[PDB]
Amino acid sequence: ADRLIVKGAREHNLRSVDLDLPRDALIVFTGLSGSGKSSLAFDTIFAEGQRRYVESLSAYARQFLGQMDKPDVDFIEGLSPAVSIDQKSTNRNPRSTVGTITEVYDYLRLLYARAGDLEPRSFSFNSPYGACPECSGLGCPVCAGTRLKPEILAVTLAGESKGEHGAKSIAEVCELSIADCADFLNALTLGPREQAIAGQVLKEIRSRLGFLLDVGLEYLSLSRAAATLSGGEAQRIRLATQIGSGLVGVLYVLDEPSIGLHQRDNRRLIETLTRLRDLGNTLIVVEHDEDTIEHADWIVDIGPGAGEHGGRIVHSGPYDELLRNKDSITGAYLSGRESIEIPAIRRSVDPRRQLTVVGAREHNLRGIDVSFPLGVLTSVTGVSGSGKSTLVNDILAAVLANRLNGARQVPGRHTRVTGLDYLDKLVRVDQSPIGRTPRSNPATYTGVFDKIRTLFAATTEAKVRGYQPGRFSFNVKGGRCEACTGDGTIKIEMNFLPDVYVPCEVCQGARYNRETLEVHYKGKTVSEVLDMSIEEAAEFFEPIAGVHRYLRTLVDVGLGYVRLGQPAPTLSGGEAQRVKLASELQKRSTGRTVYILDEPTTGLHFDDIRKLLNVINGLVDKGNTVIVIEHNLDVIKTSDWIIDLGPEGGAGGGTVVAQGTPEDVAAVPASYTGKFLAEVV
Amino acid sequence: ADRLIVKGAREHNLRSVDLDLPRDALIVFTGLSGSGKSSLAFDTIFAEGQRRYVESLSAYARQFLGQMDKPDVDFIEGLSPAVSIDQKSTNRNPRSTVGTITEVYDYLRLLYARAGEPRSFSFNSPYGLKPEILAVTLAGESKGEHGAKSIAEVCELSIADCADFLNALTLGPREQAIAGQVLKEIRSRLGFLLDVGLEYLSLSRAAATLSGGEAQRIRLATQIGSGLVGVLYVLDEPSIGLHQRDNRRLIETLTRLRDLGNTLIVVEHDEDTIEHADWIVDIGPGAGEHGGRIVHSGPYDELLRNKDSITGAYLSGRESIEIPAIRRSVDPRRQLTVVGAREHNLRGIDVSFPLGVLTSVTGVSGSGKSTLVNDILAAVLANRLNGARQVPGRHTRVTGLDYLDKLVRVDQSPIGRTPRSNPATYTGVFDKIRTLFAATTEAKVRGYQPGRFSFNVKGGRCEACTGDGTIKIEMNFLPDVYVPCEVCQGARYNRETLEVHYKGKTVSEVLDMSIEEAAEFFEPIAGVHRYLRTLVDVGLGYVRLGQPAPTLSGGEAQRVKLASELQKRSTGRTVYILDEPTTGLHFDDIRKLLNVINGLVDKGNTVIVIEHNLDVIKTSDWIIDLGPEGGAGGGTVVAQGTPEDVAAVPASYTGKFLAEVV
Ligand SMILES: [Zn+2]
Ligand SMILES: [Zn+2]
Ligand SMILES: [Zn+2]
Repeated sequence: ADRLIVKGAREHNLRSVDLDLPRDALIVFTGLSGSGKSSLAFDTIFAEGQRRYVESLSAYARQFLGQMDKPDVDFIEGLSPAVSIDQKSTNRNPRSTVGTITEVYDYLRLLYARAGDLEPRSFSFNSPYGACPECSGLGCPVCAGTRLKPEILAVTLAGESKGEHGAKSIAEVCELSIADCADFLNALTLGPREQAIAGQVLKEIRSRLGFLLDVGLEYLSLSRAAATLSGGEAQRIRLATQIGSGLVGVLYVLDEPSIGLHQRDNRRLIETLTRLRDLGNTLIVVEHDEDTIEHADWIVDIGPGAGEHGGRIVHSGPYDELLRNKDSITGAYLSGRESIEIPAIRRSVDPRRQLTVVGAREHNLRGIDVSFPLGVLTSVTGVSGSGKSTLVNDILAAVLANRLNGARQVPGRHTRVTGLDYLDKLVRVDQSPIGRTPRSNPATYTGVFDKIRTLFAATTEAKVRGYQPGRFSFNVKGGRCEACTGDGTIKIEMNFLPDVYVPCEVCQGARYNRETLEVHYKGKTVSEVLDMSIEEAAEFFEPIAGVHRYLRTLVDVGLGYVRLGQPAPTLSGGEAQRVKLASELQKRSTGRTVYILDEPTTGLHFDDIRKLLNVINGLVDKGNTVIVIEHNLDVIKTSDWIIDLGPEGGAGGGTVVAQGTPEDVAAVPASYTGKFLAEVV
Repeated sequence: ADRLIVKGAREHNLRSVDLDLPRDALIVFTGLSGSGKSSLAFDTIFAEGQRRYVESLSAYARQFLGQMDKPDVDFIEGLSPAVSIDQKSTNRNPRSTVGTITEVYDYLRLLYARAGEPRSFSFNSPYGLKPEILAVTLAGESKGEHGAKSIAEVCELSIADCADFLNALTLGPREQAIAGQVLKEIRSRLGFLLDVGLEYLSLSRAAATLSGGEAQRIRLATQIGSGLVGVLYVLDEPSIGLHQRDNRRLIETLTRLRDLGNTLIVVEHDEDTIEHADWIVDIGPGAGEHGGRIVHSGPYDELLRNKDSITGAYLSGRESIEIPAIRRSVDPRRQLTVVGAREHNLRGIDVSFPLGVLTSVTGVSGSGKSTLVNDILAAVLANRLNGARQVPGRHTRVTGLDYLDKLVRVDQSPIGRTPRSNPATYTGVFDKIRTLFAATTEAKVRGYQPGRFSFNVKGGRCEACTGDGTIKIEMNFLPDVYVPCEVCQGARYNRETLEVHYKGKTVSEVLDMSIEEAAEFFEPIAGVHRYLRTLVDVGLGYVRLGQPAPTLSGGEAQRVKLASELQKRSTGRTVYILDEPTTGLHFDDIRKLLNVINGLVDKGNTVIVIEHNLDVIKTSDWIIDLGPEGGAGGGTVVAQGTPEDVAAVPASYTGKFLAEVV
């Protein structure tokens, strides 16, 4: 029976949903932000699917797996081992490059060991043999950037230098040059009788190289540090690795593969996915992308709204069935019932109020000078990896924070920045998590927790118990649980699989001892008002106007489903970005202040995008300058000023392909973004 | 394509063989013992599959997987998740019962919690068998006990109906709605346990109170209960320790597992398994250097038509093991009879053993035949004939015992737990070879003593491996493995000792070289010639002379002990005890070992052996059947006498199978 049949998912907001899906099909999960799509996708399905097989690895593995909490499920049928790919894995290992994680570099070491003598364990910078002494293999002037020892950089296939620019293939930036060199120039160097001994090696190499080419990663160097890799890039090289693995029948759960992906690469990505299912695998992807939804064999919609309203199932069937189903906001958006109108009136670009950066020579950027209107919604486009985030984050944000906020951070290579007197302060709405500990949470982060604790101290139960606001603070020893030390959870080292939390055993996750919870304000204790969400907190804290100011903004930004007592690590990057944005909304919007956005459309439904654009429109209407980097066509057609980068990524590109209003960008044919925009505008 | 493809398999015996097999089919490896069946199957396909799929685990996994040696294979594709069920893993876990391993125990705990807390029902929690939990009753039968009566005493069938079907009609609507799925899972798992023919045993029996085959059967029952699709399963002679009646039932279980969506590869000498095999692959003729090839690859009929396959000849009728037309006379006066064997399930029966004759022990598995034969008989015989002080099983006494000189217990246990022991060390030729090497011009001009050439003596052995030839590096998630020492490259010696050459041969050279070629090599040396002749006769020629003890199978170790005791004067009377020597032996191997045993008994000696192989039984002149079933139901003599005596008796299942031959 080639069908996956499940019953009784109840993870967070799931009312025991029962599902049945055909095997070896393109399954897409969709819903509003926080509708539980991630729940079904990962927690209910992949956890069980992986763990069932991981038990079979050994008897000892079952013992090490028994300590975690099995998902709240009724029954599952037709299960097979599954592999998940996500952006959560962003290693910042100093001795890690692209070649190390791909493990392709070690294979080139093997090839140079055999062909060409040469041997591995001496080319590897992770070991002192290949580690240059002045940098410990990290990459110091003595090593001349190339982390390997100079002798290793010198030895070759009887030539001049397989090093000082990578080993003739690593620091080689574009994978096109690497592939051409290794496949043709290096292959023919061997002697009369080496075909039968190295052709299989070359075939193993170039197949993997073609795999990296297919996923659209033909630009970045193999010697780039892993810290310089985004979450989307990590998801991409993971996808390439699993494509090259060659296993058949494994399930795969994906979380928006098109993150940070230019509009041009969508069809190529779809092509790379389709052949994987043609092998005999099955794909389940959470997406808001129209094309992938159209090409998907099956679509499973999820309960309307998020949180309590979400967690249901709206649709389960073909794309036409989803379009017929009117209960799906996604279906309405796709079939045309819902859309976002292009603003007929665009904010006028001010030639005088014009920020400009000159001579940005950092990395692949060719010292280009770009001007940005002030007080007008402006967007930055361009193909993936063209360094569009590079100049912005390294140079512009750093300089603006140095000169306006007084921050001490080193900017990238550039000459200088014009003006800047037209704005008051820098706003950097990053996508990094709010906090790295369960102690940090939206209540403490936004400071509302202080107001709640002070109000709690001003209650009858607290004043008769002599409980200070600190007694209601899980962060301090006062009132917190003696086992969870206020976290409410205990982190457990899990040896090979990614690390997981377990709930506290004394307070059962209350973050407090039972004595502190005896206080009640409006019938809610500290914990009771803690786990109760912001959307239902809006009506609960209406009398407290000061606290109401925060929750109003968190409601406006569309985060009703989120929990105040939800730990910061459990919050996604986009959710943390929204938390920072709404906290900034809990301020006095000056007439002039620059707002910086980094792909805010992450993990948002079309209605969520329409909600957030309404929020940001008011902010721009304050005369404030807003800048955002995006690949979504709707925000491109909505913004009044758009500047395209490229036309290539990495070393190729780094120049201004086009700029101007959406009409201006669509007029330019050299801009791929303009090519996709002309179809709409 | 749904076809496994293999190229360039060279590890150990393999001579760069290339394979191509269908997927989701039952394929059986066959050949002579040591032809390369176990090596080729496990070491290449299972190792490759498991290693490759563990590479798809996490970043921390790969760095710890790169340490072990990659297989000597070129080009294999069509790979799928790997699971092996073998008899190697004999866990000693004191707090592990049958139910816990098969995970049904958790289901019973949950069911009794919902119909009485499952954690309070287990012995691994401070809440919980303690007497207070025994007060909880689910009276599906007249008796309601959470394992106190169900798991403790009544075996698979009885616990099954009493706690799954009797209470299936005494369950209230709330208990039904709350635990029906759990009870149904219990029923399905118990049915699977019934199918594999493990019905005889109770489920509270200790984990350690099992054989390797019993542990293997628990393992494959767990694999049945896992419910995964698309995983190939490799089996290592599951028919061991299993009655021929259960053979077809086990075949049914494997066929249902394959129909579930899996593929199966089994190395077996069983005729029934070969006949039931969808595909059969034969391996190069002979063992050792002679093997390592491919003879047949196709249907069973193709193997029959293949005249180059010894297994093909045996199955086609060209080769067979013939019943001895003349049997040794049973002497009623020479008769050793135990009395009152109350140990385990044995119901105090008295069993008479004829002397100066070939006798085999039969009966369905688990009926305590091993219990009696080892615990009572072997311990008593070692106490009185060898003087060893070991406690025998519960019995009264044994008649006679004055008709034999000493006990010869040939156990299947491995020769040694460490590479410190090799065949040369065990058989004693290591002293002779060391003295011979010291008696050379190179050794005497180097001032080298016999101990210099020893790997257990510091002088001469490698300073890193101390003569082991390998270094152990711990494996975190997978079982620990050995990687050879790089200082000596596994030579177990420093290079300063390897310059000595007797007949132009160094210590490591003659160590690696097998006894098969050592037979002609040490022909002038008659003293070592007797030893090598005994190994050749027993059938260990293809084994490496210096092969480490851990790299030796149980049957090979038993054969090594048999040859070592064959390096002795076979008296007119001495008892030999055997424990299923058929393990890992082709029909021709069975025939030659039968010739060896016939020669041994022809010295007037008395030999006893436990077996399920019909050829061994039919050759045996005297047979005594145990039964009627295994476990507590059983432990009584169903029949005894000549092969015709047992075959005539229909109550004897072994007699039922023998009546077909006789
Ligand atoms: Zn250096
Ligand atoms: Zn706690
Ligand atoms: Zn060594």
